[PDB]
Amino acid sequence: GLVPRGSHMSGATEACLPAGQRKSGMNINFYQYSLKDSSTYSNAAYMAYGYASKTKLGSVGGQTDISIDYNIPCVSSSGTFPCPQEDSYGNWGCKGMGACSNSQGIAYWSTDLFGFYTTPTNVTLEMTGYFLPPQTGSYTFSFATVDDSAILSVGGSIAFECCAQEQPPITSTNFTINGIKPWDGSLPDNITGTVYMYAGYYYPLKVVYSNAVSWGTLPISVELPDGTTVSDNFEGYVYSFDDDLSQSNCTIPDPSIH
Ligand SMILES: [Cl-]
Ligand SMILES: [Cl-]
Ligand SMILES: [Gd]
Ligand SMILES: [Gd]
Ligand SMILES: [Gd]
Ligand SMILES: [Gd]
Ligand SMILES: [Gd]
Ligand SMILES: [Gd]
Ligand SMILES: [Gd]
Ligand SMILES: [Gd]
Ligand SMILES: [Gd]
Ligand SMILES: [Gd]
Ligand SMILES: [Gd]
Repeated sequence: GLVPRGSHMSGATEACLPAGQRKSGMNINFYQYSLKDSSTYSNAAYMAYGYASKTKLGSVGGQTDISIDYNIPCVSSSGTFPCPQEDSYGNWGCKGMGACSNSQGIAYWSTDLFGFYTTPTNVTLEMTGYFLPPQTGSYTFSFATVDDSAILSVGGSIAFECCAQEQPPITSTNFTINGIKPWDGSLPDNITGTVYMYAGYYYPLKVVYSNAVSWGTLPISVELPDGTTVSDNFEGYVYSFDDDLSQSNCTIPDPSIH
């Protein structure tokens, strides 16, 4: 009577209440990933944590604008311009630019991914932060498409451990969205994963994304309990906290009864 009974079979997603100074945005770490390696990123262990065993290239913090949309250059008669993938044709040209003289299959350097100078043709990145629901209820995260391989995980001990955002990745493969590139071809669009969330709790959020060749795409959305959709720009929803491994009360295993 007096209190709610709590989610059945302790099924609530673990959340956190970090006591430190909140910073807007997610942290992005970048790791080496080999041009044309179409197999490493097809393994769950790699996408959950193995990526951090490869050389770390760099990081940028405070990112609220998180969708990925990387276009290779077309070296054309009029200069070098990024080619939207749907405008690529033949062997090859880019609509409105004529024939492109450069290879689709080499590494290209760009600051497209969050202003960090790297090779978006071949890289793995890890986005970490906390999602703050403004409303209690069911949230549906989605990737509109995945080019090449990606996962999204939400929850304490699933994305990472509360108040330990900056630690080496945890080994959980219980993904909220599994957008891992299948060994055999495959992979529909609008892959989705739902999480029930309680307003005002901070939910660890990890996205791991990888590309082996040319174009890279990962359009990230969330549908709120109120049926509206937030896409690309998660300002106001995603935050970072410096690690505090000594904050004893930081983990809230069951927000339904806290
Ligand atoms: Cl370009
Ligand atoms: Cl053309
Ligand atoms: Gd964007
Ligand atoms: Gd932007
Ligand atoms: Gd972009
Ligand atoms: Gd960009
Ligand atoms: Gd851009
Ligand atoms: Gd952009
Ligand atoms: Gd844990
Ligand atoms: Gd690609
Ligand atoms: Gd809906
Ligand atoms: Gd944009
Ligand atoms: Gd730190």
